[PDB]
Amino acid sequence: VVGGTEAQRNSWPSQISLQYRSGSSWAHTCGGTLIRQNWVMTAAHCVDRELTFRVVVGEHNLNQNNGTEQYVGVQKIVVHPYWNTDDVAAGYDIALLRLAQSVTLNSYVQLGVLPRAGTILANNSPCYITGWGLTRTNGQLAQTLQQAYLPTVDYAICSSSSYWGSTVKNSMVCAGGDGVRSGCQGDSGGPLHCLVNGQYAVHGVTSFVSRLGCNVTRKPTVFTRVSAYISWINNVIASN
Ligand SMILES: [Ca+2]
Repeated sequence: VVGGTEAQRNSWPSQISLQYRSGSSWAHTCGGTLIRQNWVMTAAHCVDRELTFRVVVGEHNLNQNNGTEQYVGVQKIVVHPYWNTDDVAAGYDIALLRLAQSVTLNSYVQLGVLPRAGTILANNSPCYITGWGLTRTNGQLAQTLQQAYLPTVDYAICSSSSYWGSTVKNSMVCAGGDGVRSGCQGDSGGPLHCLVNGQYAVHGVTSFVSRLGCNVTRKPTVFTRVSAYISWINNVIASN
């Protein structure tokens, strides 16, 4: 997260860290959202490479024991059937991970709230992006969870020529673009929490930013619109 601030230790309990094994150590690669005690929602591009993945819940500082973390392996990966690695702009950047075991819920580990199917947010809706991703374009990962206020930019505006143009679809949500705050590498797959009816709900899964850099004016961070995949999500969890 570029231009963010350190999040309170228990502000976003559904946030998870998706890590892969590198030799004899683990490395953070993406964010995600705990949606069931044994299911995690993340971006499909986070699991394109065939590596060994593990999920960490109740995490705050990546480099030190907080005494609240739970480490669980990934048993099965279900990527959306239409996902195409060579065309992230085509959408469908979403995947579900079945955990090897159910995690225990407490003040640091809670399920994320999903929006009702089809819900579209008005322009400039209040949302926050969270993650341990780069704090600057071509920078380094954050040690502690960061958050940044990223109001939404409706489809009409986001798909205009001055912004993303035809690169963005209605199955996506745009947020930010002020040239100061944005998601960045390492935030992928993470949540976009938006306040609706007094409750924070996860409306997006971080998908992509500009090739020119993370925080670029008129190039808001793009997220997979969760509300467009509710039926798919429910079908997978109830089936597997
Ligand atoms: Ca830790």
